[PDB]
Amino acid sequence: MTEPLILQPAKPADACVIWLHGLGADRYDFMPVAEALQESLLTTRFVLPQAPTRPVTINGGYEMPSWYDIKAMSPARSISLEELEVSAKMVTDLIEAQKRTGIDASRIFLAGFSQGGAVVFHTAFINWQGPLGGVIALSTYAPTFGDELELSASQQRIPALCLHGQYDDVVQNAMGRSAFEHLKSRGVTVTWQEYPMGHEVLPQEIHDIGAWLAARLG
Amino acid sequence: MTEPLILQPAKPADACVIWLHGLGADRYDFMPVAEALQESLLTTRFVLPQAPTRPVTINGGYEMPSWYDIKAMSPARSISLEELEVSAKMVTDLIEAQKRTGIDASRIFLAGFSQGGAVVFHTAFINWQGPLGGVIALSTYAPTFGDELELSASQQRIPALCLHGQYDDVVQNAMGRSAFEHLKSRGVTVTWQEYPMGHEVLPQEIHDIGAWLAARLG
Repeated sequence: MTEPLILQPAKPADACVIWLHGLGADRYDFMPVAEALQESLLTTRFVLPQAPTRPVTINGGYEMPSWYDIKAMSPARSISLEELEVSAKMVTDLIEAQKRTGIDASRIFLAGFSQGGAVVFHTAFINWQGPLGGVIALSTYAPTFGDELELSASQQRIPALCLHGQYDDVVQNAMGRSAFEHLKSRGVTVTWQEYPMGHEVLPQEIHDIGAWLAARLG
Repeated sequence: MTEPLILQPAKPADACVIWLHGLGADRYDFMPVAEALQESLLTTRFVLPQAPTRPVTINGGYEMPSWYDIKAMSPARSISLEELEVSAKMVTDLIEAQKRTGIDASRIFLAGFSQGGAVVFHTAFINWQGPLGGVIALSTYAPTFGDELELSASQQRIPALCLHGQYDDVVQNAMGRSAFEHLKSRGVTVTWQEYPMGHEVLPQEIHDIGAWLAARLG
């Protein structure tokens, strides 16, 4: 277990964002975004966990930072659900450990790009029972959502910001959109943003995220 | 061993465009495009072969039309040089049958989308040592172009048109660009056109292709 990166804000922390990378990245991959975001969120800590290094099946059993195994790309987007649940669990433990440092749970946010965003949806809307600040889900989807999903009263109260590129060929706009609807249909306060891009992050995307968090902190 | 789709032109054919589809698709994939172009190229025949049905490893051994095996994606890609060469070998066969039909090698063009393009690159610039009209590469790259790449006098004389999407997340824009650059350094007349799009084909791009061809046969 590689330890999460923790990036001190400018003033003392009274808020946190836990931010998970996608397949093959590491804890550094979203440092530049975190730091950019900390130019205006003055009291928000950014925690950047790293996924366990494990065989990835579409990559030939190549061992890399992975939240869960992907086994085929198509047709079936088939994944390891057990591993996914072990990660959702590790993230839950991260939320608890941030609370112990004195950050209030209404001011902890979970964020996730691609593979990472799949784990954030499961942790928030399947596992978590407390207050939470927000889910930000970048170029992602929720392979463990479906028509049987029911939210507790507490889970409905977690707002969610959902972002995607129009031209994503690895997680289709449609999948990103399905996860959003799933919660929209069910009462969750949830925003959708699309940008003209692929499976990546834009500056304007970061700006928007910065605006939504600050609105949630204020 | 499924047979090609041959669309015959409005006038006696004196040219030929062999178009190979992408992974998982069939010989009907580009039939609409070929028909669009024929309304412009009035003497130009389109023969659309189909990739044989094989296991694809990265798709879980799911059997689907496939020009060669993709065994991994990242960080080192892995494919089947063997099946690539029997696909290459079978394009060259579609060519010397068009020749026998009574078409001249100088107005036979090869065209490829994605996995098809990597097969057309290998046949034009590695196997074929004769006259050829030209290669059209769409959203693709050249797994078999490396530093040791060396063209012959006749291969250098084949023109190419390389087209790609800015936000392609399946075959990185850079992978398509690198094929263009290996061909350019080696004396080949290549043209590169980029589009605001993912892994797909646009109307403009299909308009750009028809124009290119009308110049090649003009």
